[PDB]
Amino acid sequence: VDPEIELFVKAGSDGESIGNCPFCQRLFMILWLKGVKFNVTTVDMTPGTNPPFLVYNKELKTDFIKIEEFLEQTLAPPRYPHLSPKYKESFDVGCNLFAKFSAYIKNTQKEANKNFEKSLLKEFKRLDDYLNTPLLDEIDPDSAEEPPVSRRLFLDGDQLTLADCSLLPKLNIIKVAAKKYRDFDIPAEFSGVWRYLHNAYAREEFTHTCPEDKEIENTYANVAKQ
Ligand SMILES: N[C@@H](CCC(=O)N[C@@H](CS)C(=O)NCC(=O)O)C(=O)O
Ligand SMILES: N[C@H](CCC(=O)N[C@@H](CS)C(=O)NCC(=O)O)C(=O)O
Repeated sequence: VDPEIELFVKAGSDGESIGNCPFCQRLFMILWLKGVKFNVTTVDMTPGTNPPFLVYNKELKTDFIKIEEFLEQTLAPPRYPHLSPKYKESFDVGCNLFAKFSAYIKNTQKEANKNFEKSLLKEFKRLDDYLNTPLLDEIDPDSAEEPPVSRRLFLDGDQLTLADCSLLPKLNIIKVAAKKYRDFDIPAEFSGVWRYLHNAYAREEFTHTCPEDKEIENTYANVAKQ
């Protein structure tokens, strides 16, 4: 016995596939991690406004910040898990990452590239520090002292949370778009960032909600060319 849920997300270039839409992917991830039954319909953007929107027991919801808080609240225990993070810093971290990428990827002045890359890099470093630094709840299993490097799987702990549902779609877009148009690789030295990405891309709830890389590339084909 579940509620009736259809999530409407943005379609990709063929009008049917999953398109590039990080807020759509965020809600898709939330619903999957809740364990609730739901259908996903893609909307060809070539009623409401832009996706995502959601129909929940026959009622249309279009304010998508409000969709997130409604799902988290509504779909509650005992039946479904709360997905909110233990620590707020799990949200706060990376809150500026996408904006720094957005400036960098649309910069058309080759001479400013180094400065824009440095600004993106400063945010990656901040995320990396959050991910390598043990959370307050972490106890090394061999020594019972606080680990010298965090080994938790995700932002907030060993389970995917709302924080991950928000950030991972943004990280995928950055990874794909920046590589294609600026030949940028997330530095290998950001060992926490990569621990997190390898763990996340190991999860079907993340990888199978990603659009094909080409969709993301198509998004930036006209803004990211210098
Ligand atoms: N800010 C520069 C010149 C290159 C540049 O455009 N940098 C950036 C990216 S961090 C910027 O905010 N541009 C200011 C502008 O709009 O001209 C420098 O350090 O010499
Ligand atoms: N409308 C579908 C998108 C739906 C979709 O791709 N859902 C997949 C992700 S690839 C899924 O794993 N859904 C399982 C679930 O609802 O739990 C399409 O043909 O592109």
